[PDB]
Amino acid sequence: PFTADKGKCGLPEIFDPPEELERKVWELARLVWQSSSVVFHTGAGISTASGIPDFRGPHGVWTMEERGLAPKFDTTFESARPTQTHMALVQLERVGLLRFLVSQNVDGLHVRSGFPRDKLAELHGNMFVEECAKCKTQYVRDTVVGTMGLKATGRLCTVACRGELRDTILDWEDSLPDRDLALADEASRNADLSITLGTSLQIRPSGNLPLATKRRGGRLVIVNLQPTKHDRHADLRIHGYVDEVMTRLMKHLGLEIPAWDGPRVLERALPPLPRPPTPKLE
Ligand SMILES: Nc1ncnc2c1ncn2[C@@H]1O[C@H](COP(=O)(O)OP(=O)(O)OC[C@H]2O[C@H](O)[C@H](O)[C@@H]2O)[C@@H](O)[C@H]1O
Ligand SMILES: c1cncc([C@H]2Nc3ccccc3-n3cccc32)c1
Ligand SMILES: [Zn+2]
Repeated sequence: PFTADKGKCGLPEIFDPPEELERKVWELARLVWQSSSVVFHTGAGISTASGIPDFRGPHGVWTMEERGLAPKFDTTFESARPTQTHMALVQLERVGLLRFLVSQNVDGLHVRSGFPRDKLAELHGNMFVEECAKCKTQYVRDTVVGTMGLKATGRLCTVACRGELRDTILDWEDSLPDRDLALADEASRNADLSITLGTSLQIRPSGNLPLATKRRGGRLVIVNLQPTKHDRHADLRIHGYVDEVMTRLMKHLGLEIPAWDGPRVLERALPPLPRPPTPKLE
């Protein structure tokens, strides 16, 4: 708990130079066009551009602790806005280019961006979400739930119940939520393309799910500034800022990144929207 293994922290960042970065984001578009079933896997790195530090980056939570220094937030969790990345993911799901989204983040931003909860696995929990110990019903709150480690928050269930409401933030010894992990695993096994964004892939089983795609000949793409644990298994590794990678990708796909309306919760995915026709890939 005080000696939980925090993995490798503070590894040097890598930056693909611009022409190589272009070429790789073109190839990623190519793969997205060719695939039947795309699964995205996100970590802390997709929220750094909103002011939330990561864990293992050069100024990440664990990295700074290791050095005796403090992480820095440039926002609260409540005032944080979804990044260009987050909103790109919303659009890709709406046009049917994303089958499923697996996230390690507890920051609540995928939910608050309006991404549909039924195509999202929140493997490590959500700091805005509490859960009734009796009936399992979830409340998505507008402010962060004050506790971590699956503790009673002090509120009760109002289902047509009075069960104890508890946080959904897993501690080190807590096993992952069964529903989310089973769905994430199914999705990753059935995918022909897994794309990891802003994760170092060091936590298991979370960080191992993208490798399940390699199973039936799927492709694996890794987008990350640092090395990751599974770099050697990637078909493509793109070393650059995830917002620059995603904006370029959307531009190749002919998709706009949509406007955020402010915090919103979407339980169930809407009907799919029209999308550009596909290029000929010779
Ligand atoms: N703008 C960016 N663009 C690209 N990559 C980025 C950017 N910002 C950061 N990175 C990369 O983003 C990566 C983030 O890696 P880590 O910080 O391990 O986060 P995790 O989500 O995999 O942590 C897993 C769990 O572990 C914790 O204990 C919690 O439980 C987490 O849920 C780095 O490798 C950065 O170089
Ligand atoms: C996601 C990214 N950076 C930091 C966090 C941590 N923020 C935080 C800040 C203060 C108290 C407790 C927490 N916390 C609990 C789980 C993860 C966090 C989450
Ligand atoms: Zn209940």
